Amino acid sequence: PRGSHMSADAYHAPKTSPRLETLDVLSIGMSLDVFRQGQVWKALQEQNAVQAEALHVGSILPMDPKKYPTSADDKDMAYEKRQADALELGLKNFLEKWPIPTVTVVRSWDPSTPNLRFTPEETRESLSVKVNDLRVPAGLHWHRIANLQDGIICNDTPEGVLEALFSLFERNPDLPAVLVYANEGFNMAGSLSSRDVPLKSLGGGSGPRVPGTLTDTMVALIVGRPERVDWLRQFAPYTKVNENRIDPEFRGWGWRKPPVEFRPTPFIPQPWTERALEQWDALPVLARLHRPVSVPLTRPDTGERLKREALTAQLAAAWKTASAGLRPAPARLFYDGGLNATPLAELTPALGAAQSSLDLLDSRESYDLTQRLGDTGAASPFVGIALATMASYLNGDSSMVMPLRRKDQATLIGISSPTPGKKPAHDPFGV
Repeated sequence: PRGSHMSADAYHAPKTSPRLETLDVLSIGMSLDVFRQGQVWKALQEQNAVQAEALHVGSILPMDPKKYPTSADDKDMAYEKRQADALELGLKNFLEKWPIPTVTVVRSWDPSTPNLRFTPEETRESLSVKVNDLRVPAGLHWHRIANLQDGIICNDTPEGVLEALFSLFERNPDLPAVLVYANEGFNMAGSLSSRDVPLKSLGGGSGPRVPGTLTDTMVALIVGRPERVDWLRQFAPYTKVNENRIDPEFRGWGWRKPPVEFRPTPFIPQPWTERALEQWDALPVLARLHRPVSVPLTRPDTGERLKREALTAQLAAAWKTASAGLRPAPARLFYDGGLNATPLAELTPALGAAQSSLDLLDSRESYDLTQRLGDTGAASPFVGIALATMASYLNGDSSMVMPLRRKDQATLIGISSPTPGKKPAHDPFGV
């Protein structure tokens, strides 16, 4: 009835969204060279246990050729297994039978480049099918992938994806979750390359590790606003339970129909079964990802990089803005300047001016992604988010991630625990 308490409750998806200041990290999957999932974070903490100074921790990548692939056929096979494992790790416990809106992230690719190894049509098709196709080797037979419009990202520095996701969630108030699959390694650099670039110069082929080669890195990152499914809890009791009870797919209403007509939305095309909401609710929020802060590092009049002291002040201001809303203040910094970089030359004065208590010389507070993991290329900001999520979830504390590979810009992404001060009983980052 029209003016009733029951008509007050929502039987439709939210029609508006406020400005969003966080997204929830719902799931992480990661492969990084021979490591998987929490093994990367474990290896970093073991570095800190043996070496107190961040400057001397070195790289976790095994150098014993017996412990990593060296033949070209083994490297190709390992790359593909790393891809599948990362998707499996990120999705195995995530809602099935719902089209997951998906962003695919790889490194930069210029389609006008002469003599490409693959045609632009071949490459665009390859990128478009990549994540859905990985469901087969990953064993994700009931999961569903819905490529987002303009969701194929080719960018050496793709950290802008996170701010773009905030806007996407605001523009689409029904959207409850998005998958970002970031995919990096020699195999990508090679498949995007021109025949005028020899593959060996990118570190490909048979042989031991050479310096500068991209680390095989894949990150499955699911972020969302889980409250946005609450309106579906109205309809779930009326949905028919599948004969195979653990199958979440909606296959119609039961005998009793819901009191209000269900109206699908772009991202909620069908009502959700009780099994679906069970899968949704069983996945704990791992962290809050806070709205990124980006700041230019160049002068607008000359276009040159800010001078030493102006750069410190600019970065300090960005840190203050990015860290203000973190409870408590960051316990560690993950940052990445890429290869042949010394980012502490700028970071130490900047965080000092910002009066941060972090000691970036302390290996327990200070993580240079390229130093410790090799060059993770386009996956780097998602590696940072993944490790920050693991650290913050397991420790009930805050982290900061700083993509610093652009010389003209700094980005700062805060990561907080949803229950700070409380560590979880179960570590969910096993393999």
